[PDB]
Amino acid sequence: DTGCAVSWSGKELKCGSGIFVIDNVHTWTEQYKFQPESPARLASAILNAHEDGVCGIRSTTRLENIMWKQITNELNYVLWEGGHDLTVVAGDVKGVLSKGKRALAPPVNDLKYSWKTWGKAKIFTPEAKNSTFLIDGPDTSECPNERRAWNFLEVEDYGFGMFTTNIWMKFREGSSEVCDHRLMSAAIKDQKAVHADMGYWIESSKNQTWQIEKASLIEVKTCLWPKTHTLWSNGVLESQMLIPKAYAGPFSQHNYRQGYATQTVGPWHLGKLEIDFGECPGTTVTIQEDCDHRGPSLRTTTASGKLVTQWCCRSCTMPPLRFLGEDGCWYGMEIRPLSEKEENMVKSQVSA
Amino acid sequence: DTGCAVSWSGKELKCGSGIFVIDNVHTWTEQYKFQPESPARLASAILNAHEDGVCGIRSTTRLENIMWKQITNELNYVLWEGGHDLTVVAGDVKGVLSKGKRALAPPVNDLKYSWKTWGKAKIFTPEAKNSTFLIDGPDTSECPNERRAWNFLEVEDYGFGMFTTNIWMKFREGSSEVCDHRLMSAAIKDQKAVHADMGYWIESSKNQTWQIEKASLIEVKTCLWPKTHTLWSNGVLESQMLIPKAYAGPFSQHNYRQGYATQTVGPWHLGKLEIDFGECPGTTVTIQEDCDHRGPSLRTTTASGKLVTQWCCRSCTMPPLRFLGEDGCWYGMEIRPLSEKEENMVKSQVSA
Amino acid sequence: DTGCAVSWSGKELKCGSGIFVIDNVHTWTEQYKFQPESPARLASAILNAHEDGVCGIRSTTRLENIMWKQITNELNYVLWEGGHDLTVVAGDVKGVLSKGKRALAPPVSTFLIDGPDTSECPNERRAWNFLEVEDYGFGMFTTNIWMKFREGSSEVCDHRLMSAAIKDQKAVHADMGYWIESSKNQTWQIEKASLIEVKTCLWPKTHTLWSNGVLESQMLIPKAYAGPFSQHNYRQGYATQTVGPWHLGKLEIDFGECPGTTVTIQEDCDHRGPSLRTTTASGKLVTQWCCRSCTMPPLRFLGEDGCWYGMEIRPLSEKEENMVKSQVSA
Amino acid sequence: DTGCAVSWSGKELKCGSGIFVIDNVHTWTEQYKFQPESPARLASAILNAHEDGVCGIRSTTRLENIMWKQITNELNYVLWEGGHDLTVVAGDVKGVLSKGKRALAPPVNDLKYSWKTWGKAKIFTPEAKNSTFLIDGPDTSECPNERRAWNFLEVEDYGFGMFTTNIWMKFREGSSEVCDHRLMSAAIKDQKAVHADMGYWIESSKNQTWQIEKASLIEVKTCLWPKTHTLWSNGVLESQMLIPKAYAGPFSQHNYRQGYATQTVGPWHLGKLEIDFGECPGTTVTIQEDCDHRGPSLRTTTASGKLVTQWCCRSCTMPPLRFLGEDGCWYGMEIRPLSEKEENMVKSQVSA
Amino acid sequence: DTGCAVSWSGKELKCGSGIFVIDNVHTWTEQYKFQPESPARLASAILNAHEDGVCGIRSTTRLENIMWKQITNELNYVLWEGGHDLTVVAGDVKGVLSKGKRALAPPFLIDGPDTSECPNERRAWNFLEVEDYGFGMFTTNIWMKFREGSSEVCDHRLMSAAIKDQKAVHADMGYWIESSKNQTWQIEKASLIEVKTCLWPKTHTLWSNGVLESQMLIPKAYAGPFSQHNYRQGYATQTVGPWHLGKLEIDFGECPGTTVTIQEDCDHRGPSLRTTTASGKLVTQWCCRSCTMPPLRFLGEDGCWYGMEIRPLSEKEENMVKSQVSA
Amino acid sequence: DTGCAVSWSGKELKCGSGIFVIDNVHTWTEQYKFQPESPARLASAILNAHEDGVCGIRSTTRLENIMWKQITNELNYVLWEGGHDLTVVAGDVKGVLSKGKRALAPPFLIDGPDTSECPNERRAWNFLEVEDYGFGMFTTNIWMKFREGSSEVCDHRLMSAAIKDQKAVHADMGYWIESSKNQTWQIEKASLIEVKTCLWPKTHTLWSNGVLESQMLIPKAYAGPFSQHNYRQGYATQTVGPWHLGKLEIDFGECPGTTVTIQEDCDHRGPSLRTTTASGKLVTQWCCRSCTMPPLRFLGEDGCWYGMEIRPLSEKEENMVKSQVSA
Repeated sequence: DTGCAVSWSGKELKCGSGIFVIDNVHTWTEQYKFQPESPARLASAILNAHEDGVCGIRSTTRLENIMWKQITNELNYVLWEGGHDLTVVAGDVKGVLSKGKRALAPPVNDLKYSWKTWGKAKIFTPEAKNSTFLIDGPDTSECPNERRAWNFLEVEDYGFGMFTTNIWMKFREGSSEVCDHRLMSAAIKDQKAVHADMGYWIESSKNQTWQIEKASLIEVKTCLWPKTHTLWSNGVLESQMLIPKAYAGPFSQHNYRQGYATQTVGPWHLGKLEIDFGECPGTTVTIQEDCDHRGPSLRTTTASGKLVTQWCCRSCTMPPLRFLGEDGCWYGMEIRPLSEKEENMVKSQVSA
Repeated sequence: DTGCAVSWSGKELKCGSGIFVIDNVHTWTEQYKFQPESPARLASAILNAHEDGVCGIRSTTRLENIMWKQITNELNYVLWEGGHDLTVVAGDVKGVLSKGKRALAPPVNDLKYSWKTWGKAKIFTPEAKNSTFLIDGPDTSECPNERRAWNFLEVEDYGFGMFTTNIWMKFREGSSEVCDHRLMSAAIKDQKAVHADMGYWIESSKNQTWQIEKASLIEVKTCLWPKTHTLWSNGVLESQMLIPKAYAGPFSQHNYRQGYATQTVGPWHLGKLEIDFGECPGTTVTIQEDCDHRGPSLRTTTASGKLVTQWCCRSCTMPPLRFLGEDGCWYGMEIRPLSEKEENMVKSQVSA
Repeated sequence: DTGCAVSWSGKELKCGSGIFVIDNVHTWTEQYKFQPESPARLASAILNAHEDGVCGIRSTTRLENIMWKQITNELNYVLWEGGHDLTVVAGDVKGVLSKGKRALAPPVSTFLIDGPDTSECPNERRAWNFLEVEDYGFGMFTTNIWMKFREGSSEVCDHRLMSAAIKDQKAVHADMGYWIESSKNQTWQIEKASLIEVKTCLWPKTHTLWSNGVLESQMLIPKAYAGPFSQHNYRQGYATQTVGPWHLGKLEIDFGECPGTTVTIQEDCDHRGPSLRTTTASGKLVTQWCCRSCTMPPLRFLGEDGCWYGMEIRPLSEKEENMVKSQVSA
Repeated sequence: DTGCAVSWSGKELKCGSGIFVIDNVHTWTEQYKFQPESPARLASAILNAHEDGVCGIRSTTRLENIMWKQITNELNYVLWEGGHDLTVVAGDVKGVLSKGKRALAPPVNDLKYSWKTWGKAKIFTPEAKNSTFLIDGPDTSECPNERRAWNFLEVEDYGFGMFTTNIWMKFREGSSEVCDHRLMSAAIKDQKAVHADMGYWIESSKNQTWQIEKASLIEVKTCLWPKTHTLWSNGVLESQMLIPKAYAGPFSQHNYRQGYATQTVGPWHLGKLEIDFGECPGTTVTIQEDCDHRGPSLRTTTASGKLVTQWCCRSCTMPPLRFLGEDGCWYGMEIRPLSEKEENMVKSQVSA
Repeated sequence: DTGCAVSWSGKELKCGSGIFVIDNVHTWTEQYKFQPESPARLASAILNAHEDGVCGIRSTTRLENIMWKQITNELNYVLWEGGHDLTVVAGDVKGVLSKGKRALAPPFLIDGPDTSECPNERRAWNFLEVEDYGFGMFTTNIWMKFREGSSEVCDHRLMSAAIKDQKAVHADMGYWIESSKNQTWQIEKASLIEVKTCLWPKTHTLWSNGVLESQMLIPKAYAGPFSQHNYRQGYATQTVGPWHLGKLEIDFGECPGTTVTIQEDCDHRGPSLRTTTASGKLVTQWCCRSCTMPPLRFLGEDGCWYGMEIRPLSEKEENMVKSQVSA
Repeated sequence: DTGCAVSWSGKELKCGSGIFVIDNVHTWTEQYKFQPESPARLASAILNAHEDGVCGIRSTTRLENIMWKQITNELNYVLWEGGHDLTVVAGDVKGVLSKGKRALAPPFLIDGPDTSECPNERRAWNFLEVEDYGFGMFTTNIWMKFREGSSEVCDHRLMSAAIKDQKAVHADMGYWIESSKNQTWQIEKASLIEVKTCLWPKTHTLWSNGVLESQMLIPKAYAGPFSQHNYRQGYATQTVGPWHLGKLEIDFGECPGTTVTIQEDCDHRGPSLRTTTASGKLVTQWCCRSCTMPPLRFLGEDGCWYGMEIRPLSEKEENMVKSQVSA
């Protein structure tokens, strides 16, 4: 990547060729766009899956959800043109991007269509009912996660441009639990590391030791971070990774904070998050040994709206771990309350 | 690092904030310039080490030898005006930057000198006093490597500018065999990784498999690559690293090529190197199972100057491993000669 | 122009001032908009043209069709106010931008703007190539072009919209809908082409590199389809593709093999003939083709309905009676 | 060339991919620098040519004269240490880059040397012995242009960088009178054309007609402009090219002006030039039918300093053609003075 | 600000670290964009001001007006959801940004033509200030907030000033005042996209001592720098200039076909007059008492105007276009 | 100036046209160099000046002493060419570039120590002036000439001053004064490669109104800007600071291994003292009467000093290191 850049301190201007790992969470421009295979191939794959027994699709990233919500009308029109009963319904992402257990195989015997691009102001075919293919949406029991397709698309090549850039997708050749590696990055220089993809930005630095310092999560995935794109992958213990392994956290020793264990019962149900180390406004945390053990992460403000003032921690390190959700301010699993009572506050909706 | 860059394919232009890992072997500008502590501190440390029993100094990087060569005169002037019976001789680096077994400790009660910076009107002291403190040079027996200092400097901040930038060094608090981590970097994005350094530039890519593809070494160090700056460093066998662990090769699985093992007896005595996979001009390599076992690396040109045309490997992979130096073109340990009486060829001077 | 650019190899970053010929087929932004003179002058012009025999017009560029589609509504209110009994009918483009033999004049029972081939309004009574640029807005996030009437009849494409550049070992003949690339690998020959449309006007020779000693029976893109009159518009072993898949509209000329197909060089093959698709009407892929005296990799057209080969490549393990041939005038 | 550029009017910004032709004549600092093959090969070629009769070298561009002047010392070193006697002297350039009739073929053997680069192992080489190989210099008669090499180098590839980039040269395989096509450019957009070069920048434009409007020469070559890099090269008469064919003028109809013809006897002996269409300071030109015929170009000011004020042209069109050299302001071949006569004023030394 | 720049002469490319003052008046694109605080607070504040006895607000800069026009619909929607009887109308601006006398407090015609139903004495003005700057390259966002107190001074986080060799400039989001030294330090040109009425802060002013509020060409009332660079030889303050136009372009020169001569007997100082009469007759002979050439030349939507000292000698005051502002 | 630059926060990249004030103390390139008017003219000026009764000159800028040392030998050779009984030596200056009370009229010790044979009372000073710049990227020349008359003001063609948002700067080729706002405008840093004595012109000074000469942290006598940005809370003018060092570095922090506390029963205001004794022992306890933290600190060549308002607590001032200027 030929170009120029200024250092972190602003004292240098170095030009050359190498690898530039850019923040795509605070993206300076318009976001990437996912473009699918074709109206004919996707319809054939969906029809074959419905023949097999798959009742829907569960997305992997928010960009894929945008693509699915975008191509739904054309998919429905293509399905209606074949004179067979099936309806595709596209929902919204609410919380953690859950995972299915099925997949869409590359369809042989492609259907009949005349176009290869997307979008020509089609007609809204009336819902034929009696057969639906739910995409995303709320967690129901008629189409559980055990019969949904998940993690079957992958990058085939990037596009061109400066503001609007397209990414072209295609089906996978197998079933994998690992995240798509062509959307991910990792970099280290001097005393600053980073793990980045389209929806994660985990920043790490050295101050007498290497540990995580920031994390901006505009989505919560469930696939695995590939180890080919991970710094310092040796000797990693799964009980030490701050961002859990189950939520696409790097299998790295840069993903670590001293005094804290894995945050499995954090406020992951929010979706967008902001991991930072500090104190929520109006609260004080003190390290005292006469404290309770770990438990679900709690919000500083009760459902009524009263702010709890005093919190105590047993063996963590200041400043305390703090999550910035949309509704309020949360603490980690090691920071317990002593001002108010635990039974009268909001805890993490995630299952223990 | 805030800046802009044009991607590898040259069809995009992305601007933002992140980490830009730049090739420093091909600088585009002037090289970095090491700047030592002070004429008073260095002379005191050298005198204390000489009293303790340290005989000389071995450079860790080719950028440190230049600093020693430019500060030798001021060191000698300080020692002479302090009335001390010692002289400092600065040699040159030829071959591998060998490893010493001692270090210079930080000094207390520094010497006396006029200024703090480097460069003032001085005089040339006579080469005398019958006591020499050798810096680098050829391998001798009056000053063996068992009594030499090595790896006792580290970065404490950077300079400013675009063409010429200074790096200010200090003294290590302890002793370590690991390379200084403030001069190193590593990055990965999409399907291209890199392990950069002041004199190392290892490139890797994915074509059905992650394996090394290029390496430009303008020096051959002997410290260890820190594992905090390594990608994919789990499940690594030391028998498979193409660049050996003893020559500051990354402890990674991107440091790997299929069909080859660790190249312990390569042409490392050259210094400058260019590792790439291909054919030396005018030769050919073919797969045969009657070939003999791997041995020391051999050159395609004999001592007289004639060319060897027929080569064969046992179970290697094509294209073959090829070392390029100032002498000529070399092959890896697996490729063997088939036409020119191996007992009459130039072999690597690395101890077997 | 003044700015910086990273070279093709990506090893240099050169800044300065000069001329920067940019790909406009892949715009990096939104496409240009043609802005006509005024709602009243066009109505008078079309009324006068209909008075003396002109029954319709043909667009010269795909942008002019968009302009006409946008403007037809306002050109009618007035055209039915004044009491004149005439209504202009719009239309779309499918295939090549065919040629006309008439032209509108500056101002002092239907009119068809583009459409399919109809005997009611033949092309010989249709205006064509009468609009030209008067200035630009050439920037980011929005662009507009102001058009005006042409004075005399001409068969030459409007030169304000065209470009051409050569540096080192790479040439290019750019346009609003054309992008022809040339390169030197032991010789100068065409390398790529990205036709987002197909025109019928002539490429002006003021915007052409290497215009001397050119034979019309060697130009890969025929001069009847706005192909440059250049020796960079040439591939070794091939002649002018007078009969190709031009009926598609969008094309992409490149050299290679369509997936699941192989081409060899044997002399026991049928002679040069119309271009054929790789899939029959049923949809069965043909996997054996041969060429008489062509060169590899073979010429290949990539339309929206499949993959095609040039006139110099014919099938051997299949009969052309069951193949789809190019629907152009042979 | 992916990048961004500000439009001619300065009110717009456009980014994209294409070809960016840069003015190398007025470009702040020098942007390109020639690099020869190797000290051994050039000396061997010089000996092989001297063994056949070639007694010198003429430069094709002014960026090659600098290279010769900067490498004329290691050549002497190699020749002296080889044992044979031959001295190489590198002169300067005056006026037009005249044309030679010989060339240097690539050597079949080579002379022994221990360096593949330039800038080492030189003392003074105090050996001439009247065996001189004159490079450039003045027009002498001991070694005339009939026995002197010219136009034997061509570009191998370009270097890397941002401000100064190396161009790697090599020996041509066959003789040719055409300039090296790999250093040239040409571009047209809307109504602005240009024919660029390393020392040429010829501009054209349309105002009711396509004709030349401005030229800027920092050297006067004598090779031929290749027609592969020439816009509108059909139906061209050699009698109307404003810049003659013998001086590397494009064989184009953009190299044209109304009312003028080829300027074969213009002030081409000055070297640098600035062709413009206007009036020299304080001078008047009119069109008269009784003016004399064509004639050589003349300066406005006599050697004493007498500024002629009355001029006339028989068929030219205003503004008149003028040359802005170092000494003063000149006119074209079709402008004659009404005052004085062509007997007490300076003509152009170029003549037939 | 680390970066590179090419000098005025065009011959030098100097790179370094320091402060880069950039012309926001003449830009490639829209360089900044105001961003309000929140639709909730911005409705409670408006409601509380309504029961406080105000009937609208006057914009301070031509970006605050755009922000109000862009968020007025959401403000109306929130207020209507709150169950109230208030309706906010986001009007336009006609020339000068006249100042209000009230303010909005932290926890309804906006702009528009002057109406006696809602006078300026019962209206708010200059209550928004910068909180932070956004990231980006072309569309940087600026975050607004409320002021605890009240002041007549402009917001100082949107203003600049610079001097180097002999070239000064006083710049902000809508002003670009230039100066230079030609045997004297005096103004050279200006480019006012808008016309404000707040005070230019003295912390962002060069050469702020020994300044009399009768020689500044741009008056103290219209946000003119309190500087000696805001000065021209022979002139005085242009309090009755064509400030009603809005956009302006101050320059020194001669409009086509006109001539100014210096005589003592000429008419005394008065309001500005346009070069063309109401019908369109072009006056081609003017005069001045003690002016220095080139004369004050305002350029806007009306073609040309002249300063308060360039009077017509071949024309009478009976039929001329005069400056709208009254003294 | 046209180019691009990243902001101080490093989160935005702005391009456009304006004025770029670049730090020249940290040049990013080679240092500037002066060029004399004419080798022959200087000799005639020296001849008729020493005939007029001046015993040399005093350099005002460290970039002028370089030129004098460069051309002293050629000037002396020119003097000898005519057989003139005069000798010139170009010495070195360390510390303050003290002021001379004479001038060098257009058509003999240079610098050095405080020689009693040629006092500053009859030595020329401040008689050059820039007339052109030229071109160049890695190296640029400066063409100097002679000044027409007496003037105790530094040459203004070498200076700069800029402000933007909440960060000002006062710069020339030997000074780099930085200012900022954190609840108030006060000086935060300073880089002095030299110590001059001419006056900073007020044409290149931000916020020059209502300035008391006793509050300027960098005194008026040492080319301190006549500005309210040249001010720190809780201090006064540092007239007796360590100005003899030559190169200084004004910063607000703590010298290594030392502490400061605020106590009411503290000594009065006097000369500056170093953290190390005359022998080398370190003082680790200081107190101030009314200072604000962090304390003033001059990071000089030979150590780490404190301001005139800071007094030791665990050491006696009778035997310490004390400033050598007007003590």
